[PDB]
Parts: sequence; structure tokens; C-alpha cells
Amino acid sequence: SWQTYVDTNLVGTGAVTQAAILGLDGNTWATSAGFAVTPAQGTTLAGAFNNADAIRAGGFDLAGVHYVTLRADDRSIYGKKGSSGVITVKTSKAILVGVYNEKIQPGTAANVVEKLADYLIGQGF
Repeated sequence: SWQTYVDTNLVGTGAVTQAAILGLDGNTWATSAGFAVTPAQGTTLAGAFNNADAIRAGGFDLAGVHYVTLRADDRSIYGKKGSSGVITVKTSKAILVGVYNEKIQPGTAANVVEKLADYLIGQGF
């Protein structure tokens, strides 16, 4: 279930506060209650997986928070807003978004999203 991935496999682990799963068209597949990645925000993310020009210099927006880009490649885009941040990992057909707060070890949030991506690819996603 897409809802389960988000609730249980991401948020449920406590390494991430809010999580969403998107489509390469930037449309949300499932989201944690109260977390909202807009289409517009979504289409920008996807786009950056292709060309990270925009994003590398201007940062990006996820549900009202503007993050500055720490890392951007074909598989991973990392955002940081002070002691907070977001880990996005593009899979074959989807994009994982794992937002974390100052109460979470960044190293841990990244390792959890990155590993769920690995498991999801292996399933055909």
C-alpha cells in the first residue's frame, strides 16, 4: 500500500517526521496526515532530478518550507533548513520524500529513506 509505506515504513520508524510518495509527474501517491507537497512543488522536484540547475542555486519548496540544496544528483536531492531538512530519493517510477526535524539525527533520516528506496526499486517501483 502507498499509505502504509508513508505511515508505517517512514513516519512509523521515527527517523522521519512527515513523508510523501510521489509520481514522476509530480503528483502525490500518498502523504502523512497534514503533510502537503503541491503539484507545483512536486513537478519542480521531479524536474530537478533531470536538471538540478534551478534548485542548486535557488533551493526548493516543500509544503511551506524553503530548503537550501545540500546535495543534488540523479538519485538524491537533500534539503536543509537549519537543524531541519528533507531527504528525497528518486526511484524507477516514484519519488520518496522524508522530512526531518531538529530532534532527529540527519544521518539516520537519510539512511532510512535511501534504504526504503533500495527496497522499493527491488520490487519494481
